[PDB]
Amino acid sequence: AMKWKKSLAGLSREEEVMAELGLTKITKLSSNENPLGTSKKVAAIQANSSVETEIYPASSLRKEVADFYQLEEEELIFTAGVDELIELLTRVLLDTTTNTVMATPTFVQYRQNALIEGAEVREIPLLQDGEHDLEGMLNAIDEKTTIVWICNPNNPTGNYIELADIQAFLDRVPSDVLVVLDEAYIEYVTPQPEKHEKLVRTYKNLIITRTFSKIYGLASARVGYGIADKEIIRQLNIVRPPFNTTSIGQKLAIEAIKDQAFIGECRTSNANGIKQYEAFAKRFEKVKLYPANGNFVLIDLGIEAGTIFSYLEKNGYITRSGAALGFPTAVRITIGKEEDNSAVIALLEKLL
Amino acid sequence: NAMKWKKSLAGLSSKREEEVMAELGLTKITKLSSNENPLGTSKKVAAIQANSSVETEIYASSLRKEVADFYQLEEEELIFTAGVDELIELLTRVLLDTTTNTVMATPTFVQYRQNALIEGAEVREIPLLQDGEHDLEGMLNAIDEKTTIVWICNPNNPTGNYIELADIQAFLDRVPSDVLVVLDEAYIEYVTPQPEKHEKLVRTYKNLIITRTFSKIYGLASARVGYGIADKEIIRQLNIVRPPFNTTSIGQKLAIEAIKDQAFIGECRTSNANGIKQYEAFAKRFEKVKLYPANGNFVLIDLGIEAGTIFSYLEKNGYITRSGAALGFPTAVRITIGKEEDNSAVIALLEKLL
Repeated sequence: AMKWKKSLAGLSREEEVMAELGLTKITKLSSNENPLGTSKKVAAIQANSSVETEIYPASSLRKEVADFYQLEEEELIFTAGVDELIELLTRVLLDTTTNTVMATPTFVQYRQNALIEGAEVREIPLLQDGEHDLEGMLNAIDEKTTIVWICNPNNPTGNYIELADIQAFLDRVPSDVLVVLDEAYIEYVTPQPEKHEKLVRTYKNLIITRTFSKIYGLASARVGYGIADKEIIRQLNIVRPPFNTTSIGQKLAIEAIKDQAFIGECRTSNANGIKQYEAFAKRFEKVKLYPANGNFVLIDLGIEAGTIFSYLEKNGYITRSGAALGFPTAVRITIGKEEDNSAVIALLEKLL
Repeated sequence: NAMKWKKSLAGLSSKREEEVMAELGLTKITKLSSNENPLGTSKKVAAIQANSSVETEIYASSLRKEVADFYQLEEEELIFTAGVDELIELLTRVLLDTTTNTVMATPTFVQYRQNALIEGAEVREIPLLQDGEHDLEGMLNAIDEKTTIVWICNPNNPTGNYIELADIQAFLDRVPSDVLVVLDEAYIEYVTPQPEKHEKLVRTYKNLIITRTFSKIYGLASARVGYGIADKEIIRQLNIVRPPFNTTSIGQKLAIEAIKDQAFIGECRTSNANGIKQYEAFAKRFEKVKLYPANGNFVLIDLGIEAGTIFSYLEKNGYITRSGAALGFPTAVRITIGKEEDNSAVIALLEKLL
């Protein structure tokens, strides 16, 4: 009987399944947390801390991160995961009288938060190869458009848009429209893009979002951050919640950005995992492998997503079903260690 | 040229231990500003923490069973949230926008108003009574066809006033069954005499959600865990909109244990009640002082001196408090009830200003 927003209609455990199947080792490959874990140096901090001194308070982390990207601390905002930043963005800019532009299928959290704020969502279907249709998205932009979202690399497809095409897009976008460049996966791209944190100085309507929850392997403690010019950061500050991270989460992230050697080796093992899946798609014509540039692959088998999900799961691999992702006959599989990529590929092959 | 920020943001406003204590040079400092249990956590909760490394997963079955059982509720009448603050934000996001209004007392917990403004709602803020009580009647008068939420903080932050259950009910009887009433009971475990159980009122008043936390009496500082109690319809709806982030594996473990440990709750409640008695002995001696009827674990003391001065005076003498300037009382401090000797030290300092 309550008077809930009408825009609301439009949105609508590991040990569990394992004891239900009589399986020993079950391998989880459904979330894109780094399967290799963290640095040894970051691991030593975790093992060194008791959740008995833990609290929600950092100059340390602001400074460390600003020094890493050669930026001003004034250009950073920290948040308890990038999901939280997405929430904040929508609360400050979206409403009944506004619209927002994004791709489908992309990360569900944009449309979810946009719909909760009562915004009109204009969703531009990917190109057939899985790319953002940057052209259609520019055409959708309006005087009522307040936010354009670019997921780069894309989740769930993996596609990556080169900087030159990001810059071309930003030139044409009106300067009073915020463009959120979601770079949750950027550390996985090979070869690595050139430094473009500074882009935010050129385009005063740009925010880049990044997280410690993927490659850094700290989805545990939840640290995400936004890079944007001062004016944007200051506005975002006014509206953040009473607490974010624990002082330990912050301690862990300081060490994470320092251990680039771990990120190097991860970036390379991941690219090898991806090569594994490519050999597989090249063997089987009827399979559709989207272009992978993060730490997951999206594979359309022409088999119902739920069936693929159960089959892999009943053989001891949890993956992310495509029916949740906008792909009724695909699954998204996180790239893990080589010996696990191999076993999933062997299982898929029997289907084909 | 700026981004197209919503206009409702204009009317929005805007760690201590180690930095402040060195940025002064005191031996130690005592924090009596945040209302988290200064006596800490139960010893069993403690033992779990001390035997648990910082390795921790995000994502509630054992917890909702354990809490549903402790209150004799159905599990589907509960929603769990990363602190009561998230629930407050959740509520405002499902029910408030530019075309709505919400009613609340003033001064009350600042987050009700904050989140209302962001969502763009009109906030009809009803002044507290002289005694610090909610002007319940004034709040009935302020309800409209466009009102979607009424907020009731009980016991109130920052005044401490408690509204008796039979009064709650008499108000809820008048409220349109169309308007969500949020009864914020973050401090309810400090009230003596302890109130009748009233969790099951949500079965009578289908427009009622009650909100509680593990952040005050339960002392959970590691974990941030809040929950609401409402009828299944309200929960079902709130479930749709909840963030993917919720709370740690260990946070949930810790709360399962915290709620089973009711001996600690009993000792704290009586120890807290003794602390309040001390402040009452103090107000009785000084007719100049205005002490509010405290039923949570803090006192609001109006000394007729600027909030900022009281705050400095206490801080520089080892005691961090909450300035009434942040809380709507330019001439008070809100002081958390701690150990007996800490309460004594604070009363003695205040007396020298008097």
